[PDB]
Amino acid sequence: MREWLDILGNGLLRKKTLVPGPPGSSRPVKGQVVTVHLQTSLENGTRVQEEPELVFTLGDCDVIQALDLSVPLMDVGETAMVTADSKYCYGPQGRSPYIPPHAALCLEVTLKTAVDGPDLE
Repeated sequence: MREWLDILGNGLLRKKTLVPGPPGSSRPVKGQVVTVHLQTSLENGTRVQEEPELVFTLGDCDVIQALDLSVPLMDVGETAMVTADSKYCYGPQGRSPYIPPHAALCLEVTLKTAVDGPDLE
């Protein structure tokens, strides 16, 4: 009822947060090794490239514009459908021939673990 939960302004990054993140396990501040399950599906079809383990630094030149902007406001244990614009996401400069030029494709961001630097030698 009445559109999706939007971070940018008019549309573009439309992250509808379905499961929030339960009390105790809550959103991380900017400087943590944060881990997501990101499965990519098409605008008019189904799963294009299903990649379940993406570990990365919070607020860093690594992930797409659709992830990095909504990444400081992600409560620990979410399941949230990100309908991202083609210039913000992988589309023309992206991951071809699987992910196409143009078309705003959906990608579900499910937060697994927010860990502050995991040291293992």
